Amino acid sequence: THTCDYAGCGKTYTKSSHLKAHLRTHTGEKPYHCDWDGCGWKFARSDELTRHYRKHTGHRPFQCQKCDRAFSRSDHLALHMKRHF
DNA sequence: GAGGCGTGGC
DNA sequence: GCCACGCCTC
Ligand SMILES: [Zn+2]
Ligand SMILES: [Zn+2]
Ligand SMILES: [Zn+2]
Repeated sequence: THTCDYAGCGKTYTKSSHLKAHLRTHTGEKPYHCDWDGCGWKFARSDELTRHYRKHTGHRPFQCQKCDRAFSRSDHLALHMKRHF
């Protein structure tokens, strides 16, 4: 009942604010700008900008508690964990 | 590993 | 509107 009434889009969202995020696919709007010296990258989604900053910093906050390997995202770790059993 | 994106608690 | 879990497809 939160329908994306742009053009012929068939999409509805269970949350007014997810529709707004989705509308950015039709407008190109990227409100989230990388502030890394001389970089210039921008994103439609804040969490995508977060993943980006992890390239720059090489921060990997997700540490496997069973080996040395670390990850930038939790899903990568979860997938890796399973490989341990 | 990486990008896109649906989602729900806050 | 943040943020982040997590799933999908490559
Ligand atoms: Zn749409
Ligand atoms: Zn950057
Ligand atoms: Zn491990």
